[PDB]
Amino acid sequence: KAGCPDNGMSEEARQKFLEMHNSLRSSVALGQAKDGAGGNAPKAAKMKTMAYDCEVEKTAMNNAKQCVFKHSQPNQRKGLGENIFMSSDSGMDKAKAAEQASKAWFGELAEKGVGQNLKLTGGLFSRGVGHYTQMVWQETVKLGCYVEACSNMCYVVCQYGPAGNMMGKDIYEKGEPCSKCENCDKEKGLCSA
Ligand SMILES: [Zn+2]
Repeated sequence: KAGCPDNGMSEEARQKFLEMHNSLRSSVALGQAKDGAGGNAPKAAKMKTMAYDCEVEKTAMNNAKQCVFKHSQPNQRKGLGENIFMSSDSGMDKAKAAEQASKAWFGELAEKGVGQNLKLTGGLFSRGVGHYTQMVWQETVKLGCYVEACSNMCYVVCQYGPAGNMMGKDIYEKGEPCSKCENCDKEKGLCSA
């Protein structure tokens, strides 16, 4: 969560990023997340808790500080996934940007729909739900993000340790919350190491 350098990113913003991610992963794991394809997203049997990672934030920073809205190429973030977001409000509070970015990515579920088949098929990936799927990717347990105030945008980049969005793999295992992990509160649905 912390022990990160004084590099332009604030503790408040890191906190918000992590809290939003774990909170939203919990909502999904508990069967409480509204799915645009109908009903709610399926309950998750072993949705893993995320931790904040300063090293992942550094590579997210490398993208953000370029002030060009685009995905970085894989080898500029070796082994990591990535979500990107922008707002025209360039001087936005960094925690506010974290909240807005996290909501925009997660919103893909409610807006575009995913459905009850969580295998990441070519069909599913091409529908543009890939920011959401990375946020709730079961095996992704490291989060690191950077918010950069650019000339004409606030630019937010999050990166994700173990990369998610592996084609042909399930986003997460379906089952009752905590049913396939030990360190997990049935009312939260998040598995700790
Ligand atoms: Zn994207």
